[PDB]
Amino acid sequence: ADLQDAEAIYNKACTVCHSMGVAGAPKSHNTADWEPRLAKGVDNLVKSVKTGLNAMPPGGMCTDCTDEDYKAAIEFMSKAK
Ligand code: HEC
Repeated sequence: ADLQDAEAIYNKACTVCHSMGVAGAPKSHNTADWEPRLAKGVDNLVKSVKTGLNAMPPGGMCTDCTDEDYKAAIEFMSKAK
């Protein structure tokens, strides 16, 4: 839609599952949900999201979304998933 704000990207996109924790989704704010992700790194997730997990659409429900906004959307929450 528009990647003018990393907040607006997660709050428009990662806002159906991760907001409340639906479809078994990992919480928008956690430490133990993010710990096992921050063990390997960060980008390891930006690839998974752009790829689409099982319950996730291929491309994190995005289209023209650049790593700057994508990573910023992940890092808004913490710095991993
Ligand atoms: C449902 C409609 C989802 C939307 C929209 C997004 N995500 Fe998601 N995510 C969802 C589920 C059910 C899960 C599975 C949890 C698991 O067991 O792996 C996830 C997982 C992720 C992960 C991986 C977490 C892990 O521990 O491996 C990441 C990195 C992640 N999701 C990021 C992410 C972002 C940034 C999204 C918006 C661009 C997004 N997800 C949308 C369900 C859904």
